[PDB]
Amino acid sequence: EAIVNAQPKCNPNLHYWTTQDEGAAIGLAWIPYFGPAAEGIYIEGLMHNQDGLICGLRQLANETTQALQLFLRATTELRTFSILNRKAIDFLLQRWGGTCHILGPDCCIEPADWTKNITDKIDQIIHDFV
Amino acid sequence: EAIVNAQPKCNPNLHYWTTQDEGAAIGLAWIPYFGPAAEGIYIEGLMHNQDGLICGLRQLANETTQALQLFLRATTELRTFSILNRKAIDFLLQRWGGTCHILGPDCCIEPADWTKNITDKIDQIIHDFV
Amino acid sequence: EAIVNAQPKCNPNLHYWTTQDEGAAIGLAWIPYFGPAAEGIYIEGLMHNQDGLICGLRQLANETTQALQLFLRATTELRTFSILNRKAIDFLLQRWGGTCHILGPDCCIEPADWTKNITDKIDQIIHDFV
Ligand SMILES: *[C@@H]1O[C@H](CO)[C@@H](O[C@@H]2O[C@H](CO)[C@@H](O[C@@H]3O[C@H](CO[C@H]4O[C@H](CO)[C@@H](O)[C@H](O)[C@@H]4O)[C@@H](O)[C@H](O)[C@@H]3O)[C@H](O)[C@H]2NC(C)=O)[C@H](O)[C@H]1NC(C)=O
Ligand SMILES: *[C@@H]1O[C@H](CO)[C@@H](O[C@@H]2O[C@H](CO)[C@@H](O[C@@H]3O[C@H](CO[C@H]4O[C@H](CO)[C@@H](O)[C@H](O)[C@@H]4O)[C@@H](O)[C@H](O)[C@@H]3O)[C@H](O)[C@H]2NC(C)=O)[C@H](O)[C@H]1NC(C)=O
Ligand SMILES: *[C@@H]1O[C@H](CO)[C@@H](O[C@@H]2O[C@H](CO)[C@@H](O[C@@H]3O[C@H](CO[C@H]4O[C@H](CO)[C@@H](O)[C@H](O)[C@@H]4O)[C@@H](O)[C@H](O)[C@@H]3O)[C@H](O)[C@H]2NC(C)=O)[C@H](O)[C@H]1NC(C)=O
Ligand SMILES: CN(C)CCCN1c2ccccc2CCc2ccc(Cl)cc21
Ligand SMILES: CN(C)CCCN1c2ccccc2CCc2ccc(Cl)cc21
Ligand SMILES: CN(C)CCCN1c2ccccc2CCc2ccc(Cl)cc21
Repeated sequence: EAIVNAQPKCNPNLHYWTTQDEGAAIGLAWIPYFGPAAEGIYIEGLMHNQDGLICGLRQLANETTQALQLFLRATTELRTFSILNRKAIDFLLQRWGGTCHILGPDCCIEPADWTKNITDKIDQIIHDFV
Repeated sequence: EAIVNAQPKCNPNLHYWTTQDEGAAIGLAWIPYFGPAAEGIYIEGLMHNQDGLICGLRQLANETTQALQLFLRATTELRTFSILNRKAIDFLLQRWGGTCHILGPDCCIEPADWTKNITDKIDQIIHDFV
Repeated sequence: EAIVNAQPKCNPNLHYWTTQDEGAAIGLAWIPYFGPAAEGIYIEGLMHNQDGLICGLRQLANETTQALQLFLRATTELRTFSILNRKAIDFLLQRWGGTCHILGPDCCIEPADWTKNITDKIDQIIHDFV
């Protein structure tokens, strides 16, 4: 489904913070003893509403809440870190969880450039037929 | 291996409880503040011994214990939530962890309907040969 | 990249300890109540510097530290058990995260023994052509 922002307002710009997990450390800064404290590990950036992605993202986070809260109600884990990894596994299982029937709509195998490996190899034997 | 129930008795019916993780919530019931308490999140059902699955399941849980206890002895995690996700990964790695040699017994790729895409395409060029 | 041990010294032998997760238990030893205490769950072994793997491994662990410490700085998990499982997922996603274009350098599908299934099947119809 498409996402329809139905909020009273939308801040169209996203001034965000996150961590850089693979930081190009300078000298000893990667050593915990010498590195930044908890407050100084963040990077920042600014994103504008190109393609309406910011207003759509606000609505998406909004619409995600019901399913996320129901998932949290059903789990006994106190802190859940595994949602994205489980999504990655389900991505793979949806495509590769069974036999891949080539040309099938649910089999992600492209034999396009391989048919030209053999349709140029029709003149293998039918062209050279002295 | 097949499962042979070797227990003194078997309750052939399984009156079970579980959680519905994607619940079709009614109104505000998905909001933790308004929703059910810990005791009211469960659904119930009843399963009979069709195909002997209940008596087999009791024996399976029984026979699983040794390996499960040895796994728990070797882990340092206090609470283990990852067994099923690891099983899913190993499912994928067993089939897709290496090169898939088509027609091989360990490669789950079916080219059956794709050979008829090219065996009906023998009359491509051998039929139309004026 | 290759690994170049740049340490002051290298102990070329690895006297290691680990756990056997699938232990061939003898009798009741798998039962926690009867089994070994925390100090008696370990197996041991000895590895020599064949192919320079021990000296390389010491350097690898050394060189891994910066990236590992930066990963730990960016996570909010108190104890991280998921690095290897995430590596396995990324292994699969790198090969199977998109459409597999056969003969492509990033598609791990081998049609070698399947082309002989059809190149011996050129004499299907071109040999038997009465
Ligand atoms: C996702 O986005 C939705 C849209 O922004 C959010 O919807 C909000 O949902 C809550 C309920 O969960 C509503 O709060 C209720 O408000 C009503 C109406 O209050 C009105 O009453 C007076 C008198 O009639 C009226 O003059 C005012 O205009 C008030 O607005 C109360 O009766 C309820 O008791 C309850 O307080 C919000 O109104 C509703 N917003 C909108 C714009 O529909 C939703 O909460 C978001 N989800 C998350 C997880 O944040
Ligand atoms: C999986 O299913 C198995 C089968 O139901 C369970 O097997 C049970 O395993 C325990 C040991 O772990 C046994 O308990 C032992 O019982 C013996 C014999 O007691 C008998 O002794 C008197 C006098 O000879 C006899 O008259 C009675 O009939 C008694 O039965 C004791 O000597 C031991 O000290 C120990 O208590 C069970 O007997 C055994 N059951 C069966 C039916 O074989 C197994 O426990 C299940 N696994 C899990 C994890 O639940
Ligand atoms: C991975 O392996 C590397 C190589 O074994 C390790 O490199 C070590 O890194 C630390 C810094 O993190 C260095 O410690 C520094 O030492 C210098 C120099 O001390 C020298 O000074 C006197 C006077 O000049 C000299 O006579 C001596 O020979 C001393 O060696 C100090 O100035 C610093 O303050 C700091 O103490 C090590 O020297 C360095 N070792 C080598 C062999 O380069 C690295 O630590 C390993 N990584 C991990 C995570 O273990
Ligand atoms: C510039 N765009 C091409 C890529 C936008 C990246 N992006 C993203 C990706 C898909 C949909 C919405 C959004 C905008 C939100 C957001 C927030 C954080 C990060 Cl780290 C990326 C991110
Ligand atoms: C009706 N059967 C076709 C499907 C049975 C579902 N099932 C199951 C699946 C494989 C083998 C044994 C069992 C019976 C035990 C059990 C328990 C809970 C649930 Cl949520 C399903 C479940
Ligand atoms: C005998 N070698 C063929 C296999 C070595 C096994 N190995 C290993 C594998 C790849 C590279 C370095 C090392 C040596 C270190 C080490 C440590 C523990 C274990 Cl459990 C295996 C292990």
